[PDB]
Amino acid sequence: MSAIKPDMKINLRMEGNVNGHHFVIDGDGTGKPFEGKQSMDLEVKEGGPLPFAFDILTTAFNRVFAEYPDHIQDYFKQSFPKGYSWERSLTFEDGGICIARNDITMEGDTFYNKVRFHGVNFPANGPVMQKKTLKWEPSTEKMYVRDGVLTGDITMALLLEGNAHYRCDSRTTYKAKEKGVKLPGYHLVDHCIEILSHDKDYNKVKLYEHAVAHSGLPDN
Amino acid sequence: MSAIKPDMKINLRMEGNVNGHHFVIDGDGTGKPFEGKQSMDLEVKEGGPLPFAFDILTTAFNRVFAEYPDHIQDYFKQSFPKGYSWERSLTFEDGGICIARNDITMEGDTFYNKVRFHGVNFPANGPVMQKKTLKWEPSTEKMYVRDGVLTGDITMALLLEGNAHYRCDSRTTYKAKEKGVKLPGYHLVDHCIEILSHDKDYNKVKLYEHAVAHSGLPDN
Amino acid sequence: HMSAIKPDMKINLRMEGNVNGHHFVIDGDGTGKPFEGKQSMDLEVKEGGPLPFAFDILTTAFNRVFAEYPDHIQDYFKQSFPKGYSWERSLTFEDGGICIARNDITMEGDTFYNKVRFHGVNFPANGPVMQKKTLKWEPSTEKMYVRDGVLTGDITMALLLEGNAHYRCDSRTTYKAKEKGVKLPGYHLVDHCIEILSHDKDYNKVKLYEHAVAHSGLPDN
Amino acid sequence: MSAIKPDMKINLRMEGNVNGHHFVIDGDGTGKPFEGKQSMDLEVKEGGPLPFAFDILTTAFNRVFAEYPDHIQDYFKQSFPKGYSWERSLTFEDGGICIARNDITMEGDTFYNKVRFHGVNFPANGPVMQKKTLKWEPSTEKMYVRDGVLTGDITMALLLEGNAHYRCDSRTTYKAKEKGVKLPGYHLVDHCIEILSHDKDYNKVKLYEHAVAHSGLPDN
Ligand SMILES: O=S([O-])[O-]
Ligand SMILES: O=S([O-])[O-]
Ligand SMILES: O=S([O-])[O-]
Ligand SMILES: O=S([O-])[O-]
Repeated sequence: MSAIKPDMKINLRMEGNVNGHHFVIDGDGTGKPFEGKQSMDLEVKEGGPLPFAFDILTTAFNRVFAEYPDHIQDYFKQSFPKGYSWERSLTFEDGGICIARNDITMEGDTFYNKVRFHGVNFPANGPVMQKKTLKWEPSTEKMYVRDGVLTGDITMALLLEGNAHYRCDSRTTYKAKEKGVKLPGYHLVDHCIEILSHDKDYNKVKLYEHAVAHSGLPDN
Repeated sequence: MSAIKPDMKINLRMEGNVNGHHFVIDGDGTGKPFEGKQSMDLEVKEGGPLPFAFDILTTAFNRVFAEYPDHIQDYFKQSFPKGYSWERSLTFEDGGICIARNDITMEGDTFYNKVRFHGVNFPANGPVMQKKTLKWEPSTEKMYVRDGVLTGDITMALLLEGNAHYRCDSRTTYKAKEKGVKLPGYHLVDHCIEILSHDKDYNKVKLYEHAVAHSGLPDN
Repeated sequence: HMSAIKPDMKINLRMEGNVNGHHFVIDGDGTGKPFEGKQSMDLEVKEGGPLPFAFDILTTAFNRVFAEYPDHIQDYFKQSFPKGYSWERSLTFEDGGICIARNDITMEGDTFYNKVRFHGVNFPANGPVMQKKTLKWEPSTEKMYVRDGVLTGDITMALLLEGNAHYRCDSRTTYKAKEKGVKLPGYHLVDHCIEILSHDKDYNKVKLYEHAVAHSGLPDN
Repeated sequence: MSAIKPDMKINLRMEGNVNGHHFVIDGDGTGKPFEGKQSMDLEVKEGGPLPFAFDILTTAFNRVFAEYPDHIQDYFKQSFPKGYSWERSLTFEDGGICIARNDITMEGDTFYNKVRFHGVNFPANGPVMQKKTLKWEPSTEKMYVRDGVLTGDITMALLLEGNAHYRCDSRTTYKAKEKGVKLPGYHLVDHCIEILSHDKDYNKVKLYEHAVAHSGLPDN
């Protein structure tokens, strides 16, 4: 009491537009906030089949699901029950640019996610519009405070078919709903994200993430 | 050929969300497509007073309004009567990122503009959230083709209080609705945009743009 | 004060640099008309020739004194003389190539002297620079403004490539007068066009030309 | 008969120019390649006292010093005895940009390093020219292949006095001298780097780095 339980449910609704293509996607899942693990079943409700790589959406589908050790302030679990919100930009190396936001709330044992995602300027023959991506490689998010706001920057990479990589820089700004939530010091958060399964058109996808916060070398 | 008249009316509808603040803005104006001039009266219908600098929105409020000389293919006038659409990213120097789009159609003597605008990651004490902007400086858009699509990049700058400047890079991708509209060669488009007047909170704004296409030195 | 800049000036230039780990030295001798914003220069690779990279990436490094300034815009560059000024520049190419360059500019009599350095890193082996697939810079427009108390010019640039694709490069130059008391200009634009008029097969010898004109943008330009 | 020995020496010379200020700096160190730990004593031979934050130079003062696990190809240890070279760009958030190069060779138990470092466009009032930096935060370098070349991208941050942070993006390209050195798959390398001690003007500096390669979650 102690808002967050060892096992939580996850309800998510994303709406968005990439390349002028509108879509709506519902998510239903479960996770273990204290182990930093979560899974979700996603369903394209409108806009299917998506004309673009589903992978660009997957980080938009909650840093509550991250294992924080005792020596690092856990801004995210501290933000409940009132919750918090985040904004993000994704800057892909070929000019594709996405913005996204999620307003995260909690009712009982369930997190609710209102997610918006917009992508512009993706080249027609790029790996995104040609759906040539395989997965995100595991990443490390750098967490720091800027102008009063917890900020996470990430150098990300999509593995492509033919074993090339496709670079994307992510900046996320995280804001507790409640006044006064103490900001953490600089720290790192390892991520790995995986589409465990999906149908042909990616109208149905099962997503998994694992995340662990740490202080970097040599204290990790 | 185009059915674009020397004098046209402009109907505009924008919806958007900056920093989590949703808004709706209507525009009604008139322009001279062949003189590359237009003006518009904008009214904030929802979300007023805006908590952010109105200037960030104004380039989203149609390159049909640009004087094109004979020796340069005019992709925009050649796109009608069927019309065209664009997507844009605005990358501000302090991490603020916006995306925008506009679907442009024509019915008789009126252009219709369905515009969307999203902005994320603006710092609380930056010139945008603190409304320290004065105007966009006159600019020059660099037009070229990339992956089969007409693309415009601009080095933009907002004049700020005290005559400092706040930099923003714009990339716009332009796509004619009808197939096989001939793409132009590399060229430049000069722009100047100005808020001619506005009320205290910028719920009401009169906007003007002048744009002229040219080939650069030594010609221009 | 009187600039001591004549309508017809000589240009002496010395570049040294390193791109992709390849060292080079290039000399330049040219002439120009500061008030007309036009200049031409004959360049000769003295060391490291033949260059294994596109000569074009070097050409903007080969002096905003050579820009026609109208009377209503403060001319920081001509006012920097006789003492002179220096600039530093970053070039950020869309495929990861990054160059930095500097020029220290002085004047003796009818001649500008230029000590130029140029370093480029992270150009991919099969990109248009290492493969020498560039044709020219397209005409550009430099945005001039005071940033952190220093006149700065930002530019969206584009190299035409063979196959008529374009290759994007963003430029930022910082310009600093050597002498105190040089008035800073308000925001303005400088149109450029730069052209290799001729070259020998390996670009060991190159004739370069530039035309530049400052203006206030629309609606009065 | 291995080229890499458990305890090795490091001889280094850097020459460079930041904001027009020329400098020469010699380094003499020792390290343990297999444990990814090294220390070096640096001495400014020319250009002291440096007018800029010594911290911008420290990553330029060899990925052979990284603990590589068996399941990740170790490109750097495989590059000896002949050696390898790297080029780097450092893009700071306020427009300061640096490039650096190191040509690394080996004789007996000693690595030799020919290092060059050039920085431009640092603002006079910024934390580099004001010497307001305290340290690099621990980081994670993302290693991947692009156009045949091992490439490392890093989201870096300098902690500043007052506990603000100053962001810098690093790209390094690494090239074995010898033909036929096998490229590794995608992986991460954790770093931490620390000035253990220095005299008042940073004419003398003792530097330490620890680095460890890993596969990220869930392995790590
Ligand atoms: O937790 S990872 O295997 O997507
Ligand atoms: O089109 S300009 O005169 O604001
Ligand atoms: O005057 S320009 O075509 O070098
Ligand atoms: O080199 S590490 O101990 O910050």
